[PDB]
Amino acid sequence: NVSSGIIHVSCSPNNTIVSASDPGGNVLCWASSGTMGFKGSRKKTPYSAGIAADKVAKTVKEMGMATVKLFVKGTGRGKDTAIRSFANAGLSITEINEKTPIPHNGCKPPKRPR
RNA sequence: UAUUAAUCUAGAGUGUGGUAGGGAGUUUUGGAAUUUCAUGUGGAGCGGUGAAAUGCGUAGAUAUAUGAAGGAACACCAGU
Ligand SMILES: [Mg+2]
Ligand SMILES: [Mg+2]
Repeated sequence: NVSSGIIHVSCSPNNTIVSASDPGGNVLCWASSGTMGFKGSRKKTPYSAGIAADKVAKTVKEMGMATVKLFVKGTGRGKDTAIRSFANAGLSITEINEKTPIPHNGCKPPKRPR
């Protein structure tokens, strides 16, 4: 019922999440590899990110929006498969801003696995 | 060479004149980010791994938007 809005696409190294939201807060719908039915290790594969983007794009397109600002997030591997999925869905991508949290040397990160 | 009586400025210092620094201590100040809490939207997983399982989640989590509190460390500049 709204023309413009925001779709946050977080890409963790282990999973991915695509949240379609109002231009300010108030998410309208959300989807993830887990809710699709994919389980375990497969949830971290670029193909799954594209699949998740496709379902949320179809759902949100029937709701009737055109202009999308795409706030890319995370540091996974399928960060662009979802991007191409939305473009092939045909929504009007207006911005490609990236907002992955970067620290300015605050908080000590965890130990190195070996 | 050592001792003593003295002279000199080139060794080393002092002053004047230029001058580069994340040199140190004390007292204040700032923004991201994490965590917790508060308020909305939302509706089934999130999390983790070589693969999983403990764990967290319909008491509404992850996510998204705003605010508050608090502690720690000071991205880029930053380097033949
Ligand atoms: Mg680790
Ligand atoms: Mg805040």
